[PDB]
Amino acid sequence: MNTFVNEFRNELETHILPFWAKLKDDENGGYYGLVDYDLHVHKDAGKGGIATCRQLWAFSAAYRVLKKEAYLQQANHAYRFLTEYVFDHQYKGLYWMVDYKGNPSDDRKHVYAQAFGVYALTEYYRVTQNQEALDYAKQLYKLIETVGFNEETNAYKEEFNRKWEEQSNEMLSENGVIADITMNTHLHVLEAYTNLYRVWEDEQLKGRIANLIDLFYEKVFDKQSKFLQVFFNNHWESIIDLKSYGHDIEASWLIDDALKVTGNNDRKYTQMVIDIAYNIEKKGVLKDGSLAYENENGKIDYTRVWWVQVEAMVGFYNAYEKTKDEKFLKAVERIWDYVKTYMIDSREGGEWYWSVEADGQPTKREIAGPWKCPYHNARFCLEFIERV
Repeated sequence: MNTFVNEFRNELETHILPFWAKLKDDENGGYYGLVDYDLHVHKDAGKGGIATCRQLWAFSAAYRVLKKEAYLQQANHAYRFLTEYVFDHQYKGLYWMVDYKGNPSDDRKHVYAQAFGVYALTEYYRVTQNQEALDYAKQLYKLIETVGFNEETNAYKEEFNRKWEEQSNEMLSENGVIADITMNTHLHVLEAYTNLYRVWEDEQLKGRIANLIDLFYEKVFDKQSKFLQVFFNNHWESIIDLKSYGHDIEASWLIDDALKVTGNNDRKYTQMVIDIAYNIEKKGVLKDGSLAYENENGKIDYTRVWWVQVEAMVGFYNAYEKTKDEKFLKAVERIWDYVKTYMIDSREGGEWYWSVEADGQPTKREIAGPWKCPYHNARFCLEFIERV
């Protein structure tokens, strides 16, 4: 197991983090906004608010665990861009997108983005004790708890305009009939708040975590199928037949972290964590050991998506810790083999591919951009390092 973890640490320190460091944008701040499949760096691309949070989180956590000062320097650079340009100093909260010079380009205010801000700012606080960073985190928490929370439905909200006026609060069109409530937003609020409580042990916050856990247990989690549901109406009724294998296994270990940080030993929640992990081991893993992406209606998308694989490795290893069931260890080993064989790019200039098709070929999608950054894959390496 030390063998496997040395391979993850090597991947992290010699491939992943150097690639992201090569995107440091000294002139304009933060990190260049796009690297396409063919490894062109678009220095003038838009810079995501969430991407910037994730960059800050990844470098801060890398520094916490591995303690190399270069990682702190990267974290500082991310912090500056986040607080100087991505934060809206007039109407407050994080922009969805800025242009390459940090001017607002998509000035919508999404609860999901505010959550990622809390998560990243608290992680930076863990390694700096920068009081400003923690205050910023508390401001975003305040927004999410007030304007970003629906008292009536017991649910966090979705999308606002710049001035915090509730918009088409959904998962952008596509739905056809739009969602009022999403699992995804609730997950990342829980993730963020877990990290906040590590740094600020507030009793009210504790209660907000317990509330999220109970929403997961009662509303999100199907106690028959053992899957999470994804999209809901305002009555917390699921509105689409969709299973997202990666979200489930991620949620398994993130909820567990929320349990651990707050001392919540309620047995139904522990059992939920375990049952999800068994469910995804049985239903999500393909015959090559990789994980499928989604099952919509009857139809499985067999694309191997990068973040799904690493969340499965973490969630399965957590499950192994709780069950001592070798099935989970075996699952972790086989995902890792798949990942080294098909998902980690061996091009000079490369990192990880976004996804791999069923034929084994890389999907021709960007390597870095608003929706692909170092958080998932760095976090995976760091979780194993710290757990072992």
